[PDB]
Amino acid sequence: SCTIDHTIHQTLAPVVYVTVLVVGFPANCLSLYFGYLQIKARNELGVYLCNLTVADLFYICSLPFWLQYVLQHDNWSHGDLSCQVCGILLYENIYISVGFLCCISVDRYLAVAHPFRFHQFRTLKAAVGVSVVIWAKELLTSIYFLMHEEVIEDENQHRVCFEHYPIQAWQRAINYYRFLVGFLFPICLLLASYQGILRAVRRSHGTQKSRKDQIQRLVLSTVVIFLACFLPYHVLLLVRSVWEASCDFAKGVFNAYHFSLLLTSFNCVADPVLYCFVSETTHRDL
Repeated sequence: SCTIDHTIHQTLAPVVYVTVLVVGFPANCLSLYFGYLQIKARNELGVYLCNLTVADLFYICSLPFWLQYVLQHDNWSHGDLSCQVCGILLYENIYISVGFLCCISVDRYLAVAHPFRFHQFRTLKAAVGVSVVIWAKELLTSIYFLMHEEVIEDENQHRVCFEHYPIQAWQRAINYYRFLVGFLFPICLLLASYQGILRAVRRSHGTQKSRKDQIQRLVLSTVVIFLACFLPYHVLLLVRSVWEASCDFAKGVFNAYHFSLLLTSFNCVADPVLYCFVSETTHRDL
């Protein structure tokens, strides 16, 4: 019983959604082709790049339904399902991407800091196994989110998709576990791997002065863009979940939470650029 206004939800959303779709479909297709090229020539990263690109495409394919939801005034026309599907691909499909980012970070760390050891952990079979485990986590979370019937009507008859304003009791625990597992473990792993890589490259001898300053720029760029994409969403998520429940409070930070959610969609554009384009190998096949 708290019609929240959503002027912003209907103003900045379409531009972002259309720009993301247009920029990120061909980019991800080309990244998939590059991943094929890598996986052909016995490289362990190719599995991770291909899986990350597939996850990005799965996210991207869900925007058109959300785009039609935004175009229309508060209405969700297609069916009584696919809101429990596109909801998954919009809210809980952003973590397969972070899982594969952490996999790439650990692979790089074991490749550049301990090059003489752990030969059996950098083979194709291990990559397939870990990929299957991550996708099985996706499938178990996906068999979750369906025991709960999540569509409600508005005072002015509309259909909201995957959000309940006075946060429900069953969603607070999901928010807490989501924050911890998805943004305190992956960030620590990323930082603790990239510090090791930077130390190893600065202790080297054969790399000229120029290239160590380059690798540094790439690593800091990757970490910073990841933080700018994800951190505000999780901070506002905690802010809402812990001590921001009363309906008046709820009406207050609707902007903040949806702006953070809108911003977290740039991963699909950032990932192919930072992992498939800024590389001499990618420039040698174009």
